[PDB]
Amino acid sequence: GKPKVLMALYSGGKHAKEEPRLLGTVENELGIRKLVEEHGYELVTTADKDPFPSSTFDKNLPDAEIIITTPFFPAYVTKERIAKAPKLKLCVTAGVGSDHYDLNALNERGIAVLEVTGSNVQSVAEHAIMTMLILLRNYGEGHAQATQGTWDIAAVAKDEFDMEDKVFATIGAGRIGYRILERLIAFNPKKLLYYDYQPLPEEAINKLNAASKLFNGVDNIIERVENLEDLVSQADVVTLNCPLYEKSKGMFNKELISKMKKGSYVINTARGALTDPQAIADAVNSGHIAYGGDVWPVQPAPKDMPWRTMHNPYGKDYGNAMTVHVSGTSLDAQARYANGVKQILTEYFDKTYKYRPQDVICIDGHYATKAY
Ligand SMILES: NC(=O)C1=CN([C@@H]2O[C@H](COP(=O)(O)OP(=O)(O)OC[C@H]3O[C@@H](n4cnc5c(N)ncnc54)[C@H](O)[C@@H]3O)[C@@H](O)[C@H]2O)C=CC1
Repeated sequence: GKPKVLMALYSGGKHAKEEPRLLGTVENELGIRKLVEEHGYELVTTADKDPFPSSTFDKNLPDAEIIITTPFFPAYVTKERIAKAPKLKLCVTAGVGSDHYDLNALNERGIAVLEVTGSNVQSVAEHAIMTMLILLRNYGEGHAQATQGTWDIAAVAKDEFDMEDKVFATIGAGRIGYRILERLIAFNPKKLLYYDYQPLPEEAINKLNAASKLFNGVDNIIERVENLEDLVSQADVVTLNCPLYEKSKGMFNKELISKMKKGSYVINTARGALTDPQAIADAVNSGHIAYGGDVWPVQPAPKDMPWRTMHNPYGKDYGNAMTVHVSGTSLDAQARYANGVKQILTEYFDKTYKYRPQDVICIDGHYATKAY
């Protein structure tokens, strides 16, 4: 009877009653209901996004003009689902990361795909650093020892290392990847390596070196490596900070992992499909690497997903730092991307269409950025 805004968020349950700041939940609807109903649209919000095609999300596709998803609990907007939404015009991401859309299928229909770029770049950077510290310093066994009542110092320390004088390398030096490099300077790394299809800005290189000089009296800390297999070969820690597209899917396979040093570390706070998931679990279970991160290949992750029971040979709490996808949905980030979805909808409803250039991933049938 009215044009539909179709929104898929994660459930809040009792959590939403104890925290009004849980804006990114079904119960609170990002606080866009007043704006949506002010423009005569219907707002439908569900956490029921799986399975295809019997979910509430599927059953509201026919009349969906706007679809809002969130990457931490993403309704996968596939070719099949696009074909059932004949009046779809706009897809908004409550957050950053639009891998859960079939962007080429949306381009063939001339669909606009909008993110809130930057709303969690610092939130993810913190999560990557946190994961680096947790793995290198063996917080897993150190925290375990405290919880299970023991005091086996040697069991913790034997796999406990300092961040200092380690080689850190990022695959991707974008907004997030560079912010990790910044937060690594004061930890005094041996070297900071990076890999990107483009150079780091002139002026970004000097900023990092300026902090290395200031904090640690070391110049030339940042350095570009051109061969991916070289970059991982020299690194103690590698961070994935690139988006998921066809050429990057599966890039972290058995061949690349095994070209890293034993006892190295892999951090992936970007997208889970950047790895070969079984190759990661195998290398963790064999002790070749430690792995941590918050992004998974399919979200929600199956309960028998190998990453949930990954652990180095030393024990269950070694080399494992998985969390569910939460880094970009911190309470502070939720306020940012809730407001960014509101800005995007206001521009669309008022037919002004003067979206922030960074927010646009796809528009008028062309990928309007190199952010894939
Ligand atoms: N875990 C979370 O909560 C979130 C995760 N992400 C994910 O991480 C990605 C990082 O994006 P941002 O840094 O925010 O934006 P961005 O605009 O800087 O995009 C990432 C950058 O990485 C580089 N890059 C792209 N493809 C690459 C490849 N195949 N290999 C190496 N480098 C490559 C490019 O410089 C690109 O601009 C997002 O696209 C998203 O998939 C980002 C936001 C939230």
